[PDB]
Amino acid sequence: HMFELSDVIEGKQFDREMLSAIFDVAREMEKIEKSSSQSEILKGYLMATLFYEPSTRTRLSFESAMKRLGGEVLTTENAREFSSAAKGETLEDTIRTVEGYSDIIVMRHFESGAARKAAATANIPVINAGDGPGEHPTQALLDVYTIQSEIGKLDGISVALVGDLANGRTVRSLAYLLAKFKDVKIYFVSPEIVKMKDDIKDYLTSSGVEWEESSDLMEVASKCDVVYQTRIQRERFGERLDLYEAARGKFIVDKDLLGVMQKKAIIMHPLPRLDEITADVDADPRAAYFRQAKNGLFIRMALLKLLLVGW
Amino acid sequence: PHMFELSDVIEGKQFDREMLSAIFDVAREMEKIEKSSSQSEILKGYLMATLFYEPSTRTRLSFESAMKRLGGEVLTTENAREFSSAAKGETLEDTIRTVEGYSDIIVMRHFESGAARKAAATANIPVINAGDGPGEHPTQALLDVYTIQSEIGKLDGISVALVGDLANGRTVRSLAYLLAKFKDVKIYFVSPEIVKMKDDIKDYLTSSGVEWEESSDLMEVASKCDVVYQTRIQRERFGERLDLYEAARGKFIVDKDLLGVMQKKAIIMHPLPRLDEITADVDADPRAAYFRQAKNGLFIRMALLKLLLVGW
Amino acid sequence: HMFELSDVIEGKQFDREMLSAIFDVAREMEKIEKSSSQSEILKGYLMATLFYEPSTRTRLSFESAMKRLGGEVLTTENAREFSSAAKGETLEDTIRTVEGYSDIIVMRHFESGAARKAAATANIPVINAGDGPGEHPTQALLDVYTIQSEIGKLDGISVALVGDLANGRTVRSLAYLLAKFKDVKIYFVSPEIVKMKDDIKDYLTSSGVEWEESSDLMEVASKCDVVYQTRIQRERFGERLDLYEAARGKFIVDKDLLGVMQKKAIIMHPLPRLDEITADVDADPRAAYFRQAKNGLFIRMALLKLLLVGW
Ligand SMILES: O=C(O)C[C@H](NC(=O)CP(=O)(O)O)C(=O)O
Repeated sequence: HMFELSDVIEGKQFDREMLSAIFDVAREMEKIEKSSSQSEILKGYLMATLFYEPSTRTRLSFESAMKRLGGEVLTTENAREFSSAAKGETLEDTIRTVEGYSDIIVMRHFESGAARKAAATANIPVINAGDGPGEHPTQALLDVYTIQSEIGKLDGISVALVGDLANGRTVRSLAYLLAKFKDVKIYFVSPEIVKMKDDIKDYLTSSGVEWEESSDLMEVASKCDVVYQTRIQRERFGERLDLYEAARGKFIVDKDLLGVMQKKAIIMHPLPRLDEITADVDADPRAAYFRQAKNGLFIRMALLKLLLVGW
Repeated sequence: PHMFELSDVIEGKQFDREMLSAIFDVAREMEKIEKSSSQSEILKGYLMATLFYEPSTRTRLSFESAMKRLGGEVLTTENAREFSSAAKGETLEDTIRTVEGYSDIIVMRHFESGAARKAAATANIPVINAGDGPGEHPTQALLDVYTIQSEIGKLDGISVALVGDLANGRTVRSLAYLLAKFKDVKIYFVSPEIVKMKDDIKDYLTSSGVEWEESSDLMEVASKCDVVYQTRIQRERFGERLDLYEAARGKFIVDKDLLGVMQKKAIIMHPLPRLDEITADVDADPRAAYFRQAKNGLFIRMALLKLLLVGW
Repeated sequence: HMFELSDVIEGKQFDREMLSAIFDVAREMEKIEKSSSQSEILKGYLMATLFYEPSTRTRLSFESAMKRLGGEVLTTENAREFSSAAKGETLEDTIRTVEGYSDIIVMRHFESGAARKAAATANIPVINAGDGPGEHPTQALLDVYTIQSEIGKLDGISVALVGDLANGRTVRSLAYLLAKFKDVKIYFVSPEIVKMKDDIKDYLTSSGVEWEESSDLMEVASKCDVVYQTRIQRERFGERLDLYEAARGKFIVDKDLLGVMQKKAIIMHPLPRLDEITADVDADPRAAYFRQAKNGLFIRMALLKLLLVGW
């Protein structure tokens, strides 16, 4: 039976029941990945990757997912220089060409809106691996799955979203999906200059999600099941050096922060990180960001299976 | 069963009519394999090494897909100038001798004409020329002729328009060369005056029994042809005269008005990539064949890999 | 039983008995590679490559080795620009990410010491494919295998190491392995600016290996079993292109040099070469550098097999 989605492009394609069913499949994929026996679920299928921006986690997890299921991969790892995009070929022409060689396309473009255009052009499934600074739906899926896996529930949780909330596609998209669950509380922890935009705030309010803004990470972290960290780039302060200095050292996950957190809470980060999570934190079992990346393998295995062979 | 008569695929002149027709029959067999649900194991155990010194979408990915659709594997070198030890200064001959130690067939797109021939002479395994700088692109010519046969139903007795920079055009020259292997073919040359087809092709066509005609009226030509083969006007060929490039670029466009004069079962081809020389409108017409053409490259390259590695 | 090494990082990890046993495995891998049947020894296993500097032989021989054994490969063939290392990600974060997708990591880095750091971080085997101008243990293994194959002995051999010794991660690791044999003599022949570094000299002296510096390549070549030529390592000279050009052209293997060498002696070179072996040498049966590179396939097959499935 076919998967109801023809492409995986944006968070709004998913409802709670679909998320639960996908997560069920991802748990089965964990069993497959831990086995000694090579799976042949996707034997005979080919994935074409089209990476127009750099990637470590999303590119390698999709390729590993395909090969762990017995499929194969045709990679284009830097499309703007190594493909005929370098000769001016449009996205739509690239898609209509590559679909002749493959059964599914995984694309990370440089412009928001590209993934939807690719899906509309292609007659094979497309997965958005990051749409420039826009949607990154499989990151949001693996983030929610990781919370469920680590905490054991999604209803009734408290999540701190930390860092560049105004511009951060990962925190915005995670908030969007968490709103499909019940009794969720979200804390928006950031300097005022990069606070969460009103579109997400209004959506959470309409969805019955309680939310609170704070600039006090130490206070918030003691009350949360999940601290989900992102960086605030220096450039986001613009010429306001005063605000950069006022925020300095206040939005970092360090050993002192772990000291106020609950024993069963976790630290998440979509990666890559820089110094906004210190290396000491890594030694704590609650540091979940590498387990989170591994969960992307299982989620992407699930999606490849569903899009290519269905339920 | 017998050995393929070619040890390498380097240039159009290696092919005669009989060989072309036989390869096209193998390509039709490969289309049946590619459509099947069962994974082929014809090339299980064989390894292809790619060596791409210039960018590619169609040629690189179709060869890799062809190999994997037949059950073989691929070792890719996707930007050889930068990430291979050619970046350290290595000669082509040393690269080829090295890579043959790891692989069973080499597919190479170089930037210098004559590289493919030098690679075949060095290697003791088959080499396929995936484009040779200003030189030949033989598998493109094979897939072009195959596409005409598949779309029109015949090669003898067809009319083909070749459009663009004909003076420097690699694909139009090689297509003309192979079409001359068939009978009662007529070719129309449509180009800006500055980049007309060179005399070497004109004389070969007349010598080979192909009628040809130059025209500056694409609307008149297109109404009389089974195939309109469009190409991209490229800046590099105009040297330090950007003004001449811009003048040439606008002249011969395949647009809705041109499709409106074409025959009901004619086709538009283009080796790709295109810029604006085929408008987006044309894509909506069933006669726009350039994406089917690219797909046919998969079947042709499957056929060549099979023939070169395991024979007829 | 399990292989006694958990990673292949440094020449000093190998003792004489281990080298002889690895060479026996490599001979079995040669039989596999020459056979018409596809091996499935490593079916189900995935190798991740991480190449932060260019490579032809090391990269392709490892990938070919893995596929010839029936495994699969996830490539990052330009990690500095095409992975998230371009965004500042530390090596330790890259390793902990990639290990979630793979069973073994093969890494070439531009910084000496990187492979040992990776091994200390990863809970899967790591193979050093070259760590800056530091070491290159698998080149050293294939080099010693080649000497044994071509000369028929390692004890009592005389080896000339020629060219850029200072920066030559090849000759550094090779020196470490040659010291495991008896009655060896090594000649160092180089421009003064790139003479062998003191760490290697001190190690050979402490191991009882005779060594001698000389600037007379014709004299040295006439009395050696092996003349091991190298490329002047331009990428290690930084901005000192004056010193780079001064170091070239001083020591050339040409027909005149072969004319003074013994009939049983060989020329080796890890490759690529530029001008330092003339093309007319290639026709001489003693020119062993292409056989050497082929032997790398068998040695790397052996290491992948041993690290993943044991003896
Ligand atoms: O590059 C050299 O000159 C020697 C040595 N060469 C190799 O390992 C072969 P490659 O660089 O093609 O992998 C190296 O240290 O990288």
